[PDB]
Amino acid sequence: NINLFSSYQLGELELPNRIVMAPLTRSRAGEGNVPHQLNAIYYGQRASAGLIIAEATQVTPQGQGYPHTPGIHSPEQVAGWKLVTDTVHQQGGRIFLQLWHVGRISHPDLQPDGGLPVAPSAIAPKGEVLTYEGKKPYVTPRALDTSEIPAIVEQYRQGAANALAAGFDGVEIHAANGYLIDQFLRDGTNQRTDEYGGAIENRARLLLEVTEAITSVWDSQRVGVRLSPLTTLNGCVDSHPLETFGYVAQALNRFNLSYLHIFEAIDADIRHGGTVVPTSHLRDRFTGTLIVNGGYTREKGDTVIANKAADLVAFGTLFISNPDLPERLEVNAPLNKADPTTFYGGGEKGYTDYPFL
Ligand SMILES: Cc1cc2nc3c(=O)[nH]c(=O)nc-3n(C[C@H](O)[C@H](O)[C@H](O)COP(=O)(O)O)c2cc1C
Ligand SMILES: [Cl-]
Repeated sequence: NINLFSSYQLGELELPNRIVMAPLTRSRAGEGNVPHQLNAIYYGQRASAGLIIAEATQVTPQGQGYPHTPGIHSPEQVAGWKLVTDTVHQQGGRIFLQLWHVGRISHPDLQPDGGLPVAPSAIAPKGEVLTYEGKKPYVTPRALDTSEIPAIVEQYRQGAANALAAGFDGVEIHAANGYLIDQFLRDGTNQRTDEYGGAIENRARLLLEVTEAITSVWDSQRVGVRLSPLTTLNGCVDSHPLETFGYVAQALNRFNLSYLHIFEAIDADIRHGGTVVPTSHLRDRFTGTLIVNGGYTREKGDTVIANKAADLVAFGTLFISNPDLPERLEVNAPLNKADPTTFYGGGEKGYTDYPFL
């Protein structure tokens, strides 16, 4: 008799429901990659979520991969995010910041001094990347030196401390979707021969060291980690995802985190001889709160919470188009249809103008 509307204790935070707004890049940052009042309105409109996870936000300038995503590395960015967290709190909500470093998923045109994007290994992604001059081929990223990995961890640590000064309730470490930490996790993108490559413990080392550093800034119950075991996004694949992600789920127990958040790839069942990483494997392996995500509905989300298969259910696409998604789900209202043409960039249209019930 728990469902999507049941309250939940997440550390010291009292969530009114089990509905989470998934992190959604909207590429609507202002000059200097600073959030602004329109962003504050957008998140304030969605404050009925049990928890909002804000869009991926680069922790350092080299961590940007797409034009006009917000950062959390400068004082102006902290002040713009404070507008957002002030508004969400005024509206009675709770919000965590998703901390990002895109690693190889970038272009020199977006990097300081026009440098190469950094990565575990020098493997160019396939296809094209958007720059300020339009789409261009990806370049081959530079493989970080072993001695540079502490600087990466320290960029995440500072990002987390800036998020604390911005007034967030917590942080989510983006270890999913083929970005930097995921690039280290997966053997398709990591062919290093130091203590950060090879065995799973080595490939997970960057994640674990970033997590340790961030739990020295935040109470650990305010730190979450997102994984996406069966995505193929951004050319980042593991050859043994059950072993890799099962190991990671158990290795994170040390830290007493807020949660583990799993994005279940939408094509996992069909773009496999079935799902090779059942979330139940990770649920067994991680001893804390589990957030699931990917194509959820009222019916699917109620099932997973009733069954104890997950504690929280995050919705991405439906929160783009339904600012009051919890109320709509609760009363079985119609749901507004999301318009992909306004997902990224632009202004209020397709962002703050989806109507309330
Ligand atoms: C426009 C858009 C932007 C996204 N940006 C992010 C992001 O910033 N961080 C992230 O971890 N996932 C991101 N995702 C993935 C979503 O959080 C979510 O996992 C995915 O859309 C599947 O959930 P859904 O079926 O409820 O939409 C994005 C998805 C969309 C559609
Ligand atoms: Cl602390």
